[PDB]
Formats: sequence, structure tokens, C-alpha cells
Amino acid sequence: IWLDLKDRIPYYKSDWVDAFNYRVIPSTVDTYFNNLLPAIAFAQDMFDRTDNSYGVNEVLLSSAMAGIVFGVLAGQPLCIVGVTGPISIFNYTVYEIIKPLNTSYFGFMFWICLWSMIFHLLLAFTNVVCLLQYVTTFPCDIFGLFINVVYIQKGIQILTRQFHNTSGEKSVQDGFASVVVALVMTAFGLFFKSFHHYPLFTHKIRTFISDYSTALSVLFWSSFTHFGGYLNDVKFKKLPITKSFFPTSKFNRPQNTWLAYEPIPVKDVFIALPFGIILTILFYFDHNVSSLMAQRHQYKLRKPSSFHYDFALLGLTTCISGVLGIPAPNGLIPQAPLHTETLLVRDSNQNVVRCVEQRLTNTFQGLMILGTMTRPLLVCLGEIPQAVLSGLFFIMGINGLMTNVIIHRIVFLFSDPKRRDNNSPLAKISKRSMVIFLCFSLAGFTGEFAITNTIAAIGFPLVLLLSVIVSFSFTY
Amino acid sequence: IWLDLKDRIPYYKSDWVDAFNYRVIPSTVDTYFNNLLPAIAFAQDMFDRTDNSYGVNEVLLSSAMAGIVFGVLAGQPLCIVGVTGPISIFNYTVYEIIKPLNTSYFGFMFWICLWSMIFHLLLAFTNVVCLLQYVTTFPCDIFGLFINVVYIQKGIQILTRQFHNTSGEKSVQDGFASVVVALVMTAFGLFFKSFHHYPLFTHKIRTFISDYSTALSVLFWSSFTHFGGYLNDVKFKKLPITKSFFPTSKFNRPQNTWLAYEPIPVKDVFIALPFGIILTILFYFDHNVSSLMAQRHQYKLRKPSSFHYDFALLGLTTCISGVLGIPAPNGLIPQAPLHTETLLVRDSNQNVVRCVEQRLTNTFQGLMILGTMTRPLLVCLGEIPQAVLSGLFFIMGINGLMTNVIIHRIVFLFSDPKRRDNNSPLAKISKRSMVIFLCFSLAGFTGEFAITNTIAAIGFPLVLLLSVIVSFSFTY
Repeated sequence: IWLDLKDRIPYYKSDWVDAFNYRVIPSTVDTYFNNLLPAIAFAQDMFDRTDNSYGVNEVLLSSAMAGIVFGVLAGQPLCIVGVTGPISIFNYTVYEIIKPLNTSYFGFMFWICLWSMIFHLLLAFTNVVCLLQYVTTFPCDIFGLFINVVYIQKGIQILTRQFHNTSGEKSVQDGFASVVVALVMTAFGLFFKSFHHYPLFTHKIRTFISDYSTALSVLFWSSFTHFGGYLNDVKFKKLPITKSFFPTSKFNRPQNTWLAYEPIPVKDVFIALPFGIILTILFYFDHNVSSLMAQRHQYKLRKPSSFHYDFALLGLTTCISGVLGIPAPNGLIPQAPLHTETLLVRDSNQNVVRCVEQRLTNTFQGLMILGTMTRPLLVCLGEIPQAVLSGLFFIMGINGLMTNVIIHRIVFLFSDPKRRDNNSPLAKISKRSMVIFLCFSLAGFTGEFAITNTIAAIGFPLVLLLSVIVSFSFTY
Repeated sequence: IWLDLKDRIPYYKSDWVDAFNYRVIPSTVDTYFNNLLPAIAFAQDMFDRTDNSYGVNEVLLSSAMAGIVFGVLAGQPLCIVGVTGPISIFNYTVYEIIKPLNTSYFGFMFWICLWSMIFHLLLAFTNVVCLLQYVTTFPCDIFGLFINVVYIQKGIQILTRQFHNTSGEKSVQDGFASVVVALVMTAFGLFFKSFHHYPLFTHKIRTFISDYSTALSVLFWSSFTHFGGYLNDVKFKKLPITKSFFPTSKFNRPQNTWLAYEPIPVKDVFIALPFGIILTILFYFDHNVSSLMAQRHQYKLRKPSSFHYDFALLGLTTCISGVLGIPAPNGLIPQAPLHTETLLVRDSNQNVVRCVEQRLTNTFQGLMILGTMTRPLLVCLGEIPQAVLSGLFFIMGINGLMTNVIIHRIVFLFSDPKRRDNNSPLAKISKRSMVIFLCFSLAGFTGEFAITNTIAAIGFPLVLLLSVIVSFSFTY
């Protein structure tokens, strides 16, 4: 483990070298907000969700420091942690189960984190890490599909929610307008993205333009709201959130600790004990899975970088997330990846060529005042209308349906054998066999919506794991 | 003249059979729709404009008898003739201008038509028609562009129009939803098209489908609109009405095709004349341009039909339409290729089967009773939103950016050489200069565009004619 550090740590130094180009800069930029909004997005629900329970802030922060700290020891700089709708789900639980068993929220928060963690230490030594291995074609892409799906459904909800409080008949007076916006926005974005995946235009030109898609967009629409509309001329949405903080404490101190334990009733002392765990594993996983897809060798990577480390580190950090009291930062699922597409040559034509690896964007991404300070920043953030982001869910959303290769693999079915692209033979050759495969994939695909119902969807990976690993069984 | 006859009559004979085929089936249907909207489109403005005068029916009939009658003598019948905002515009002139000049709109009308004919007879023999011909690549595409432009604008305008009757300035009172749908549709439509220019499933698969965009859609969406939406529960907005025949001069009165006001000064009779001239020309023009473009020796045909007669004939018809007190079918445009797209075969193939051709669609277009008498059309008329059509304005619109080769030739800036190549050299090669050409061209679009804003705006094709002709140089 230690060893591991030793390998990587020089590279830390290198991140600096790594810094010097254009791409660094967007990379840093687009994402911040990019997270944040989604982040927001769960948040929004989350907070409400907890019948309201001092929520957002936690995140805002959660993410911000987490980005920084995560920077400081450093794990994968090519991966970045923050939040999820699913951590949120845990949280829904977390308050929820606690409420009838009203208790030391504080004890709990702490608690959960701690137990997992301890274990985590140990775990860090464990070659759970095997699990990872498993990759070549089955888990991951799929994995990403789970994610996607949830993302989108939520996105919708968010809109729809946004429609709902207000009315539902003629004038109009509603979310419909809104509805439009988010969408409208969506179309364009897609375009913005598009030469890059399926080309058409001038290399650089395309590059300059396509890369800040996210920023651009948020802005792009947003400015209609900033400088009025042929629409945005009535009640519209943006952000609720506080002008301060709350004590992230239940003690008297100025400045505080790491390891600990506090003074009160017993039962309650024990039984936080599950809940973290399940969380933990999840994280682990998450982190892992994600990492894998990114890390991958289509994504040609074993180029000077960290398989484990980031895990050990992570758990602690997560643990820590529990410690001040603040949300679980989670692996920034596509997001990191997409960066990774960023941090590469494809300019070229579309061609993967040299990695681009570094701490710095990510560190910045973690760190930066933006993903930090927000209270005067509020003006932008507040200026962010809720709708834009809803739209964002969408732009964000189509993306990465751009990588369910399975789909792709599917896709080939529709189109011509006098069409072909790349590794179409993988399938082409096991043509029939392909079809079946999809099903497998599909199995999860139903399986999870349905699952969510019997216990939150969140459980799936486990199952997924359970699944995926066995799936050698096709393969034949 | 005889000669003219001399082709067509032999050919005439064939036609029914020629008509009898399976692409046909698709063809026949879309076209109706294809009419209906513009028919609408103009209608709405116009009618209102004439604070009621040529109602739905006026068009409906106009078209309906026209499709068939025009169908019967036909000098092409591949083609489609119907109404335009510009006729209307003339009509508008006539409405206002007539009002303090007091002879009944209708009474006045009687002379107008006459002139057209006569002059037209003379014309039928003429080769002012000669002029067009000269055209080899430049105008026409532009010509159609003129149409496009308005078309789109209008669409929007309608949209907004819809917003407009009930109060508001730019805030806005809309079916936001209206906006949504139409658009939404539009995006889709685009999809509905897309494999056909630019593939992604099977020849055949497309071949039943992509083509059937219009109809499919119109219908397809409209019922959602009638029942359904992501939710929907708002006042939705459909389409205007009469159970009988409509009024003609400012009226309450219907005078379903009548002419009983024959007894006032000569004088009154006299001044219809301008309106005819320009009109005729216009029509002529319409015919021409469209026809050429359509006829396209490039899109493979100098094969057997006749303009000279038809033109007369048509014109006459229009002249007659006036007894009826009905608007005039003129050559419809965007549809016009598109039929040809029906009657395309490069994409359940890749080249051609020079089409066979059909009376039927066109005839049908006249004929189908709905698209003819209202009283059963009623349902249809009642059922669809203006908005759907607006969406239609749009899908229909995007199309037909598309043989503005020049546009393509624009594209060429954006597109990259190491990708550029199909027939690109006709353009490609005098690359830089190309632009210029185009610049002009667009410039004309513009010049005119700007001009259009000045009324009688209509003069533009002539101008088009000018432009293009003088451009004899350009090319060099």
C-alpha cells in the first residue's frame, strides 16, 4: 500500500508540468458547475426530502472541502469525488429511519462513518481489489447505464416538480414554458458536442467551441433570463440556499479533530452500525467501477497512475465526510471520464493519442473558490435559474448514451452490413450471440427499476457485482 | 401550341397506369397534409386580414377543385399548385385599396381575372417563358429560398400569432406547450427525415418510414395533443370554421361562387388590371421557377410534359376561380421536390429509377372530399392544432435548406477538406471565390429581404430574374 504511494507521489510533483495547455483550462472550468448543479440537483430534492433538514449547504461545502482535501493527499487525480442521488437515498434513509427512533443525529453521523471506516482501514489492505479485475467487456458499461438512467429520470422529476406547484390549465402559467427552456437548451448542446463525436467541422474551431459546452450553455440560455425574454418575463426559478453556515459541531471548541467518539445513551450508541457499512461498500464500489471505466485500456491507461490508493484514501475521506458532518462525495461519474476524453488527443482527427494526466485541473476543480465560496457567488449561482440546470440535466443527460457501447453494439443491428465501424466484428462475428447478450444487459436494465421498488435501486451494483462476475457464463 | 399538345397527349394516355405503383401510396397521402397547412397558413392571416373574406373554404375549395381540375388538364401533374401569402398580399392590396375605392372586393375581382387570362392566352403562345431557361444552376435554388424564408418566418409568426389574440406583448400568453409541441415535433420530424439523407437503419426500413414524416406526424402528434402530453390539461388551440360555404366580399353573405354584380362604371372595371399583371407574372414566375427546379435536368429529367399550355390553362383557371370568388393555386414549392422525394429512389436504392409518375396524388389532393368539402373535413378541421402545423411549418422548413447548394457551399467553409469531396469540386475548386459567389447570392437574398419589408415586396422574383440574369458574368 505504502509502496504504492511511493510510486505515485513523484508524479504528484509532475502534475504541474502537466498543466500547460488549453484543455486544462476548460477542464477545470466546465466541471465545477457541472457537478454542482447535479449536485444541486440531488440536493434539492434531498434537502426537501428530509422534510428539510439543514441539507444543501452540507453539500456545498461537502463538495468544496472534499474537493480540496481529496486534492491534498491525492487519490486519483484523474478521478474526482463528489456526490450522488444515491448517497442522497442513503440519507433519505438516514433521516428517515432515525426519525422514529429520534436520536443523536450527531452520534449517528459520526457513527456511521466511523464504523465503516475502521473496517475500511483494514479493507485497504484487502484485495477486494480483485473485484475490479473482472473487467473486460461486461460490468462497466452497463454500470454507466445504471447511472445514466437514474440521472435522467431524476432530471425529469426535477422539471416536473418545477412545473407542478403552479397551475395546470390555459394562458399559460407554468413549467411548460420552463419545460421548454430546459429542453431547448438541450437540443443545442447536443449539437455542440457533436462534431467531436461524429465529426463534421474544423479542428480547432470545433475544439474551442465544443469544449466549454457546459458553461456555454448554462450561460447561453441563462442570458435570456439575464437580459429578459420573449419568455422569461414572469416567475422563474433558480436557488434557495442560506447566507451562512450552521455549527458543523456539537461540542464547544474553536478548532477540532480526527479520531474520536462522544458522551450519551447506549442503544442508540450501537445501532448506527449497519448503515454506514452499506454505504461504504457502495462507495468503494463506486469509486472503483467508475474508475475502471475510465481507467481502461481503451482508454489506454496504466500510464503512470494509481489503482488502489485512491481507494484507501477515499474511504477515509468518506469517513471524514461523516466527521464534520457533511455529505458523501462520491465518484464523479461520467464526469471525470468525460474529462478524460478531454485530456487527450482526439483533436487529431478523433484520435486517441497522448494521455493527458495531471493533478492540477482536478485539484483546482476540487479546490477552487468556486467549489468553495459561493456566498457572494450566489449572485451567479442564484442567477442560475433552476430551469437552466434542469435543462442541464438533459444536456448532461444525452451524453454518455454515447458510450453504451452495448447500445452501440446493439446499434449495429439496425444499420447496414454495408455499414461497419471498428470493432463491429466483435459482435458481427457473434451475431446472434450478440442479441442474446443484450438481454443480459437488459436483465439488469429492467431489473433495476423494478428493484428500486423493493428496496432502493442503489443496491444494484452489489447485485451487479454478483451478476457481473458470474457472467463468464455466457461468454463462451 | 400543337406541339405542346403533341407531347403531352401521348403521354396523357399513359398516366393512369403510370400512376398505378407502390411509392405512390405514400405520395398521395403526405401531400394532402402538405397542402393543408400552408393553406392554413396563409389562410389564417389572410382571412383575418380581410376581416373575413377568403375563408378556409375559399382556399379549401380553391385547392380542391384546383387539384382535380388542374389535375385534369395538367402540364405537369407531378407538381402541386396552391395558394400563397403573396397572392394574398395582392388580395390585401386589394382589400385595403378596394375599400375606399368601394367596388365590392368581389365585384372588382371580376375584372382582374379576366386580364390574366387574356394576356395569358397571348402568353401561352409567348416565350417570355424563354427566359427562364437560361437557368442552369443559380437562381432557382435561391428562389425557393425566398419561399423558405417567409415560410419559416411565418411559422414563427403564427406561433406567436397564436399567442397574440388573447392579451400580452412579449411576456407571453401562450400555450407554452404550444411552443413545445410544435417544436418538439419539429425535432422529431427532423429525425423522421434523417436516415433518408443521412442513414442509420435499412433502406427498406427507411423506405417505409422516413418519408412518411409529414403525415405521420401530423396525425401522430395531433392526437397526443388532443389527448396527452408529458401531462397536458390546458386550453389547446385548433382550427377555424363554417358548416357551409363561406362569405366573399365583405359579407355575412355567402355567395358560393356567384357573379351577379354586373352593372357599374367601366372605370370600376378598369382598374383591376395591374393587379392582374403582376399577378400573372407572378404566377408565371412561380411556375417557372419552381418548375425548373423541380424539373431539374440534374434531377434527372427533360422527359415528357408542357409548360406552355399549362401555364395558360392554369392561369385561366385562376381566372375562373374568381367567379367562384375563390383564391388561386400557384405552384407549390417545398412539397414539390419532396414529392419527388417520394418519387425518389436513391434510397431504397442509391440512384434512380426515373420515376414513373402520378396524377393520383394530385388529383386526390384536389379530390378527397375532406380536402374539398368541409362538412366531413370538419372533424379534421376541428381536431388539429394550429400549433401542430406550426411544428410542421418547421419540419417542413428545415428541408430545403438543402439544395441551396450554396449553403452547402457555405458548409464547405466549416467542413474540412479532408472530409470534403462528394460533388464538392463543382464548388470546391474555386474555393475562395466560391464564397463570393455565394455571397452575392445570399446577398441577393438579403437585398431582397430588406427590400421585402417594403411592400409590393412581391416584385422580388422579378428582381430575381434580374439578378440571376445579370449574373451572367459572375461565374466567370
